[PDB]
Amino acid sequence: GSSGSSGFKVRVGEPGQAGNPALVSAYGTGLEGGTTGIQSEFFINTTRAGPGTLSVTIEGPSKVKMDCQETPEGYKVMYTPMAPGNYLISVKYGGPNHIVGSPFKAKVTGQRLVSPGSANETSSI
Repeated sequence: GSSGSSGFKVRVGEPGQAGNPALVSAYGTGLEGGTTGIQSEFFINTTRAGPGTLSVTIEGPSKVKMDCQETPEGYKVMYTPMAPGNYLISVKYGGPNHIVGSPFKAKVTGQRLVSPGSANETSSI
């Protein structure tokens, strides 16, 4: 009996790492939809791109408390909407060039929440 051999000899013809905004990926449960009253979060794949700087902006008819934490995988973003409507999430990296998939157009449903408030402060003027 006998057999043959098979290997692979190739040289690195690439720089390896290079400012690539496209490589940047985003996924989670917040992008799935807009849940008024629930806190959603999504991970930002920045391992292939690099430790480079990043930016995250959210628009809409009703502002939202945006949060950002330092993670070993990239950057975590948590936002909880209070009012329904059309929201937009921009993701920039390296420069003004946006990443693949963006902008993100998520639709938020479920009438606003109910809570005792709407109190006007004194000396409004």
